Amino acid sequence: QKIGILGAMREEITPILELFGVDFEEIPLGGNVFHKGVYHNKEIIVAYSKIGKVHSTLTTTSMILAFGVQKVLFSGVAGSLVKDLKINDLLVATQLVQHDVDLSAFDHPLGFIPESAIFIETSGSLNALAKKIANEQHIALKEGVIASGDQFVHSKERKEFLVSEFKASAVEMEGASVAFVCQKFGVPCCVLRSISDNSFDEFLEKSAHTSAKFLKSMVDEL
Amino acid sequence: QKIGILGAMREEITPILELFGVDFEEIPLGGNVFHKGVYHNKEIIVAYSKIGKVHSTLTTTSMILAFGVQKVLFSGVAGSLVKDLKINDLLVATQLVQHDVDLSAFDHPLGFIPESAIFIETSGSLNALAKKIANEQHIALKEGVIASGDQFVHSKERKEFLVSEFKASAVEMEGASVAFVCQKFGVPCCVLRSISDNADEKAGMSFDEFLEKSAHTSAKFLKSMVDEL
Repeated sequence: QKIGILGAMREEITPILELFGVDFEEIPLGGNVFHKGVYHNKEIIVAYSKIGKVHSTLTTTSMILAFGVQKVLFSGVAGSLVKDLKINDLLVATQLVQHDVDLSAFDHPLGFIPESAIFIETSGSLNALAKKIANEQHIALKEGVIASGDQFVHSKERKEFLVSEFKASAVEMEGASVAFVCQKFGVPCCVLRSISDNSFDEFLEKSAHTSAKFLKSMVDEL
Repeated sequence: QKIGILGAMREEITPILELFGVDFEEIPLGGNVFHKGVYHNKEIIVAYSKIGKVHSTLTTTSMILAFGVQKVLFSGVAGSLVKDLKINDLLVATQLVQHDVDLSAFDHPLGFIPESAIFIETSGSLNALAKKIANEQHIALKEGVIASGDQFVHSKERKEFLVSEFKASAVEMEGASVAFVCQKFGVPCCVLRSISDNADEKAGMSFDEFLEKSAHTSAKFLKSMVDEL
């Protein structure tokens, strides 16, 4: 019943809270703010992830430990790595990878850490729900691997590495760490991304509002 | 009180559990196992995070939120970036940076993330305690900057960058994230490392050879600190 909602764009949080139309208590924790509301007999906890893998790991672990969320939906933007994945497309992550993990000094494959795995899994059930919602709304939902790392990726060389090494379709900075924490705690997680590059501000205000609606649509089925 | 004691790898906490010599209850949570014991009217919670920034951020958050630790002492091994830090030498990190953070595309300095800072500080009180113990026990203890990132550094070129960009004295993969989480929760943190390698082309070999001894060196020092708390 307890549902966590994370946005990688801080600008999306208010649209989300407003759309749900219930009272949210602001609860400070670990230098972030978590918004707690009750919506149709569910606790809904909403937060901005903050930027990068340490911030987003902290936020997600805090959300799970302090509030006991049982499912997590994570919205945000991503850069495309493939020609067919265009600006404004919606992408659900089937798997994620931390693209900047490198223990090659010990002859490990890139992306791999001992006692872990290169690829991070996401929720089949939630992904199918996102697909159901997109289908109903006649939105094309694309699926693929999302690569995340603490660098903003822009060079052709690095983009080609992401595609060749990890078969990544898109890249951003928080998805993998959030999905990772959820996996460690046995919490179903869905990572959804609007493709923002292949006006930024104009793109964002529109994208943030449609994302809020999409997330609520999912929660209304949960 | 409750004290959290963290390493990144099993080899880094084995000597810790042995040195304390008490019974530990094993408690699973979030993919970690926490070892909970009582040592001279202190509750100690010991775990290894597994390697890297996400692992260590997660485990530190668990120590604080789930186990209520009031201080965190991190013990383990690191690569030296300076000639005065030799294999087995001890360093206490007074500032730490995430050396692999790069938002330069947004015209931010390297290491910087919005709402944060390039350098994170550790506990003045605990660092002072470390320095006093080292002096009293005739142990060399350097104080300096540790750079942390999700790559195990093993190249002269990267070492030079770390020194020139961040004035780092040593490099590893968890310190900055642990110290960051502690700061966000107002929990004193001390990061101690013993040198296992020179972060160069032979770093993997040196690490394999010296992990056990260096891990022990840091662990024994951490124990001496807890004995003073």
